[PDB]
Amino acid sequence: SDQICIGYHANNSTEQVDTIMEKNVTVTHAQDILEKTHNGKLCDLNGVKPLILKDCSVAGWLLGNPMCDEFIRVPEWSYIVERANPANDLCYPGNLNDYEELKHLLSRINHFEKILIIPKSSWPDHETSLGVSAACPYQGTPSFFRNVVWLIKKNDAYPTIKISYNNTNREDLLILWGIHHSNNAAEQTNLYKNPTTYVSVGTSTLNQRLVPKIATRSQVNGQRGRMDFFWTILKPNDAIHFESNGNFIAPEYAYKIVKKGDSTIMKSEVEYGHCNTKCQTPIGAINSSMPFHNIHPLTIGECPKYVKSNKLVLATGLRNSPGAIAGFIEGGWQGMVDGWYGYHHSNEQGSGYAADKESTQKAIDGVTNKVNSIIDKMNTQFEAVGREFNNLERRIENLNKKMEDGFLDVWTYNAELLVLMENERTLDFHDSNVKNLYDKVRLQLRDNAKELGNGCFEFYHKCDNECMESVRNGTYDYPQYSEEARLKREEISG
Amino acid sequence: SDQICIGYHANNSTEQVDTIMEKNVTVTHAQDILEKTHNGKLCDLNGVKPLILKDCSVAGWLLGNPMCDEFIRVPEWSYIVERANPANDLCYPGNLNDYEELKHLLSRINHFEKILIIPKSSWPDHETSLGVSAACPYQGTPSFFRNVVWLIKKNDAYPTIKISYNNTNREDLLILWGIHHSNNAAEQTNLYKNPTTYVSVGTSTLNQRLVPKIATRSQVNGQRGRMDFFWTILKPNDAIHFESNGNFIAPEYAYKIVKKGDSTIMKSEVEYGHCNTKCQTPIGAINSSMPFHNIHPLTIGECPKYVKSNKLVLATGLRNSPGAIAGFIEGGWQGMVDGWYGYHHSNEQGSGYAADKESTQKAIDGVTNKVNSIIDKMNTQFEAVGREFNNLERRIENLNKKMEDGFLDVWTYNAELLVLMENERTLDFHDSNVKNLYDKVRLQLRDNAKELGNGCFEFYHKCDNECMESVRNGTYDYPQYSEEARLKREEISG
Amino acid sequence: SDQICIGYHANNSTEQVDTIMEKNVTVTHAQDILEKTHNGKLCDLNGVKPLILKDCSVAGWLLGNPMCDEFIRVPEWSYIVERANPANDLCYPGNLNDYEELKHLLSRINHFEKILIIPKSSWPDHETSLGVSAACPYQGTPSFFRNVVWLIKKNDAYPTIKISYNNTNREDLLILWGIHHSNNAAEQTNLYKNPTTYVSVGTSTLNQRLVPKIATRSQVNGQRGRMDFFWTILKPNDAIHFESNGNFIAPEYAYKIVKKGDSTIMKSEVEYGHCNTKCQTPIGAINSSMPFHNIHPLTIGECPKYVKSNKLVLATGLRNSPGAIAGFIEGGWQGMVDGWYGYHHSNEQGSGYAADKESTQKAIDGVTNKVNSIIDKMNTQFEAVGREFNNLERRIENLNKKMEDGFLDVWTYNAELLVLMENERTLDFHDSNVKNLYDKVRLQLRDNAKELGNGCFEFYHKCDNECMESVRNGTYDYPQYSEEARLKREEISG
Ligand SMILES: *[C@@H]1O[C@H](CO)[C@@H](O[C@@H]2O[C@H](CO)[C@@H](O[C@@H]3O[C@H](CO)[C@@H](O)[C@H](O)[C@@H]3O)[C@H](O)[C@H]2NC(C)=O)[C@H](O)[C@H]1NC(C)=O
Ligand SMILES: *[C@@H]1O[C@H](CO)[C@@H](O[C@@H]2O[C@H](CO)[C@@H](O)[C@H](O)[C@H]2NC(C)=O)[C@H](O)[C@H]1NC(C)=O
Ligand SMILES: *[C@@H]1O[C@H](CO)[C@@H](O[C@@H]2O[C@H](CO)[C@@H](O)[C@H](O)[C@H]2NC(C)=O)[C@H](O)[C@H]1NC(C)=O
Ligand SMILES: *[C@@H]1O[C@H](CO)[C@@H](O)[C@H](O)[C@H]1NC(C)=O
Ligand SMILES: *[C@@H]1O[C@H](CO)[C@@H](O)[C@H](O)[C@H]1NC(C)=O
Ligand SMILES: *[C@@H]1O[C@H](CO)[C@@H](O)[C@H](O)[C@H]1NC(C)=O
Repeated sequence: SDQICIGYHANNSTEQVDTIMEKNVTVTHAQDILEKTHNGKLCDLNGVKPLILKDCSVAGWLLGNPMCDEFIRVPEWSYIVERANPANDLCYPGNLNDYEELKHLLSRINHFEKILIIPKSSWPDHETSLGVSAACPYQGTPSFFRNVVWLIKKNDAYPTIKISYNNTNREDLLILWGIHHSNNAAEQTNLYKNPTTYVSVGTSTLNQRLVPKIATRSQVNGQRGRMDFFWTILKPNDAIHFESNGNFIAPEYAYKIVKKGDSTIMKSEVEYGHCNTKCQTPIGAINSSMPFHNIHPLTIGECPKYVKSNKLVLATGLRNSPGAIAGFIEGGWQGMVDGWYGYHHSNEQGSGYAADKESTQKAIDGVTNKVNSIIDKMNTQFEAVGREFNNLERRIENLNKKMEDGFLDVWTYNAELLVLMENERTLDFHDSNVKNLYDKVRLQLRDNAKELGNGCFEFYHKCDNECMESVRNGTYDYPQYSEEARLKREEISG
Repeated sequence: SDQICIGYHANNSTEQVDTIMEKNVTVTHAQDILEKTHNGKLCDLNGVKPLILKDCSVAGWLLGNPMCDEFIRVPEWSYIVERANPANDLCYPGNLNDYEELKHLLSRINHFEKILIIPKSSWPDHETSLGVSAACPYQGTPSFFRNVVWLIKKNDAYPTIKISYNNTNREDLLILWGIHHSNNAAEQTNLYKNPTTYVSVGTSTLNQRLVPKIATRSQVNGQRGRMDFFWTILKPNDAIHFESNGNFIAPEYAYKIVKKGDSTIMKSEVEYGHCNTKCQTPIGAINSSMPFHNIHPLTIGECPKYVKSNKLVLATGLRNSPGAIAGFIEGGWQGMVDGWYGYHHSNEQGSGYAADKESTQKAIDGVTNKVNSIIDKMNTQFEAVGREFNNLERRIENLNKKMEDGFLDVWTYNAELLVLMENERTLDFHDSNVKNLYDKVRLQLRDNAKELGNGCFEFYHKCDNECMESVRNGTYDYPQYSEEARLKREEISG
Repeated sequence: SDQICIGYHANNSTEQVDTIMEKNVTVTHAQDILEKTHNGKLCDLNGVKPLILKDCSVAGWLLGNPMCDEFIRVPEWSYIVERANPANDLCYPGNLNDYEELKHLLSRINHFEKILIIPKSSWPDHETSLGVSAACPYQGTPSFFRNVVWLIKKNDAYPTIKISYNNTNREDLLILWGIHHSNNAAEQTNLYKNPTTYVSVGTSTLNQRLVPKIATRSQVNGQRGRMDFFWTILKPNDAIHFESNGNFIAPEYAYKIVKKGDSTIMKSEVEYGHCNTKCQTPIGAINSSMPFHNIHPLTIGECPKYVKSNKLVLATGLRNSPGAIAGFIEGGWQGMVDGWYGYHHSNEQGSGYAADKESTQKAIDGVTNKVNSIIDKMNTQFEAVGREFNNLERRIENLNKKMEDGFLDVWTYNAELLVLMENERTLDFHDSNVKNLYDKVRLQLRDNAKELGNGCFEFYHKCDNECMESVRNGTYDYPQYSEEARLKREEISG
């Protein structure tokens, strides 16, 4: 007697997934949605190269530390790369005011151009070539920051400087200047003539007065003196006014600056790779559409959500053993190779496996749609994650840390449990589809066949391969065989 | 050829929903939980009107910029509305110290009353009516901030001012004063007699000393001088002590202030609408119990969660085609109008429809309960979202931006995937209810009935319409009919 | 006549759960995953005791308010406990600079040792014991901070102090000093001889100059004078240099400091309980593996996620009523006691209950695994939640408040909806298991038994207890009884 059986795909896969109720469940196909790979390279960000200060800090680069070795200034960059402890930074010891805000402002710059705004010819009554220190050596000779001029008395006199510069360019000007804290009255009168001095700086918004602190300090880079640097953004058609009778570190060069987007400073030792990316980490770039990653927290760009997890494996295929699906249908079919759910016939032209095209295709569509929903519903926007707070801003640094940790906890929990729940529902989806197929066949045949209890029906008539693929194609004629079935059904012993 | 069939509700609805596995699925009823509408108006917040500063800033309003409204009498407000760039703000150029913290303090005030604390009679040895400037015109002629007094020398002398004020009121006092940075020694001697001057201010907590910075600056509103203003909160029974020999901008009016909660500053040009609301946005107010909205991020009040989404549509009804639904039941019944699941019979009396009332009521209750759970479990508390950090606080503002973006991403992902998953579970719930109905009669009928294979049953006797409503009301009597059925059953072959 | 029935566990439990579709559903067993209990004590944190300042503030403890203990007996601590308003705090009025950052630095200290760095023998030409005030009582008599020295003129002279201290220890040194703001020229010359004075402090990084503000102030603790204190971290092998000609409040003691982690300051009056914990709240400690709690927001340690909820009750057992459960199987069996799903048989030998162990064990395993997944997938890391921003940092405090509120909203919503959805699915899981068991038996028996419509089958042959235990084990011998069954079936009809 001919029979027809309902079954499902099996294969050689050893891939495992977890569900909310079961762990280490072998399946026929799975997919990780957690991005774990990076190119180990520093790349352009959306087509724009980073500004890689390799042996210089932002401060030394800006002021023109003569000990920083190379300076092919670039007119635009997407982020700044410093390494962890730059060797060259403020050769003469001191400070750059509002340094962290300045670095954040310079993180991403649309246009950057160094220009000469006050040449040394502007100081006819002051010495312009002796403002030089062994703390800032160039090629064995004492020197100084190149973009600023350390003015010194001339003929034992330091006349009061009163000068102004109008920003006649059409871009903002980043301007830097400084004041020198000398060590004692003798050094004060040696460098400048006047013992009590000041530096006044004024713009439309700036109203600054600095007085040197002549006091004992510890030696740093061989110097007990200090130099405090300050900066401003001079808008077009505004003028900056300087006045000073000593200790003035005057601007010489400044920077035309056009700023649009923001970014941060990345600390990294990885090397530039002539690549492009939308998501950069300090150990490499990420090219991924996945919603989650575990590579590094300090990312710049449009990145997946950072989670603490080793794998996020969604089940795509069926339960695999290399109620349905290991219930009343005892097991899977390695023999069925071209589908997920299908049939196995046996008449007397032969045996074979044949996949049910329609339910297999709709289950594949549904599982693919589920994966694509878990991926595509993730909103990813540009974010720049750095560490931009100083030693006296640790409360804000802790606020940021609590924010980062909270978002990591939220995303980790949500992703893990989403994977578990949707894996369990995918396996149940397979179970219900298989049972629905068995019932579709049961309702095509009714009492022209006997249920055998293992997923198979036994025909009360002969069912040729046209009758068989008519059972698969949805095309079984019950009233036709109604009596070939009738007579063999009542002819049953025993 | 008598028949009875199991079926479900259908209608003309074209509403679509998405599930995690299927897109654009038409259903009989749906409900959006995403709020997308606003009244386009600025409203009271929980019964308290906002302080709408027309074309004036908080600074100009507080100090009494003469182009600012002096006849402003709002003793209470819930939030402040500024325009993007107010025209009237510090007519005489300069600064108001801790301006952003002061605006945050003033965001929501329970009581606000301007009072005279130091009358102009208090300065007998100084000129009180010469402190007037073209930078602060009233009706085109020179004037000054109205709540503060620019004291000028008298008879070429400026005696040292030593004055105090004890807060004998019962509320905190917001007190403002200032110092004038003159331009040169000549102007210094012209306005005040003394070349070297100061302003000292003392309370229980304040210990302030201000010295004028006499230097060259750029012209702003026609003035190269500056005025730096400062403020304090004088607690009841505490006294403020002022001392100065020049450049003093003395208090005249101050503000009794009672604060019982915070809010923020809203930037908006939308107009007041004499309305009330629990959630205000810069483009309109929101009246909604929904858990999510997509109108605007900078909201004040008890608002739904802001997400980046165009619709969040939950399925309430069933799959609509204008292992059950679209499985063996070819389609739904437009004819059944008063329920979700039910029956359709056809015998010699006629055909008709009857809904299974009790499973229909339980499905409606469950779907309504699911919608109400997705809505009611949302915790919504008061939050005030603004932009309160200045140009040199970009790191903190980026921290706030990262927080807002992270919460938007979290809520968007969670809402989208919750809607998808619960829609899939709702549709499967309908499928299971219909299959359970197909089975409930099958087990009431057993071998008193024949399965017909497309959702319909065949009776093994003819069953009057009282027997039918016994099949539906749960009380069909099997030993009643069993041998009328068995004798005719043993007769249909055929 | 012989029968076998499918049924499920019941008991007398009245515990209720909610699902996303049903409220107040009685079940056989439930489990709350919300931690709600605390031990009402302040405990060690991961083995490290807290530093409990009793009625002293960090300022009074550090400077040595004579009413404060030395708190030298704890060399390490995990967090600091202050009362809401410490009584002993800066007895002489004034300020401690960067006080909040200093408290954050001192929140958790790995090693802490008070050492003498400048003994009073270092001041041979200054008075060291007259710096005493009624604002700083010891036993009702005027005194002063003990770890700092109020230097006063000697023989109507105050020679210029120039002193240095080299950090010859191998840990960082916390060093504090101050300046005294006198009230008038007469008091200035009375305490120090020189009318115009200064204090200069220098290290490798510090470059500070302080000038006294001689001005009129309000009385605080009976004094109109003030004292402004400052602090620095002197790194090993660096030296601090002090210079001053008056008003100098000089250091005597300092603190060796070893820091390895941070924390926060907890405000609490609860007492130390000689306990240990991983999560501390201001009202008691928490010992819990649960993922959520509702006890208190200001926690320190590895805590559950704080949510706004009274219960998060997951269903573990079955639906209990003292589409299977209440579908065709009318109700549960109080009589069946060692299983969840099972059978009830009746033949010649007797009637009894027998659990289907295999489905019972895997359902128990799955439910336990679901609970353990909801618990274990929670990532919990160390966090310290305090209130560390001052009266002029309300914008940052509001940013932190918005972050905390946002995370509470997220966690509350997610936990509530997770419990609702997983309760739904657990109940549906039980129903599906019962239906699968009924189908296992139905497909073993086929036409050797009649379905009875209530969960029971009636045998068309005699089924002894071995035949019964073959039906339970899934291995019923259909061809063995099939022909007796067909003959008795053809006999009974009829
Ligand atoms: C910095 O330099 C610019 C000049 O490059 C200064 O702005 C200039 O101001 C003059 C008048 O103040 C403008 O001239 C023209 O004057 C007639 C008056 O009859 C007026 O009708 C024209 O529309 C125009 O205003 C000149 O265009 C303008 N230049 C620019 C580039 O705006 C500026 O004031 C200087 N800043 C300081 C602080 O000195
Ligand atoms: C401000 O004024 C009030 C009184 O107008 C002062 O408070 C009084 O202080 C004396 C003690 O010296 C008490 O006997 C009175 O009962 C107080 N009066 C009130 C109304 O409280 C207060 O000290 C003054 N403050 C300052 C800084 O001078
Ligand atoms: C400050 O203290 C340090 C610690 O001893 C001194 O550094 C040592 O100096 C001696 C001699 O110069 C060396 O042999 C040691 O190797 C140094 N130790 C370290 C860790 O550097 C330092 O010289 C002291 N400075 C002063 C001015 O006394
Ligand atoms: C799951 O499999 C891995 C090996 O691939 C094993 O290390 C782990 O312990 C397994 N987990 C359980 C719960 O059996
Ligand atoms: C769903 O419908 C919208 C129009 O209502 C259409 O734009 C969109 O492409 C449709 N999506 C699919 C997958 O058919
Ligand atoms: C659930 O039970 C509690 C008391 O046990 C009751 O207060 C509450 O109203 C009940 N909920 C419903 C929906 O009946």
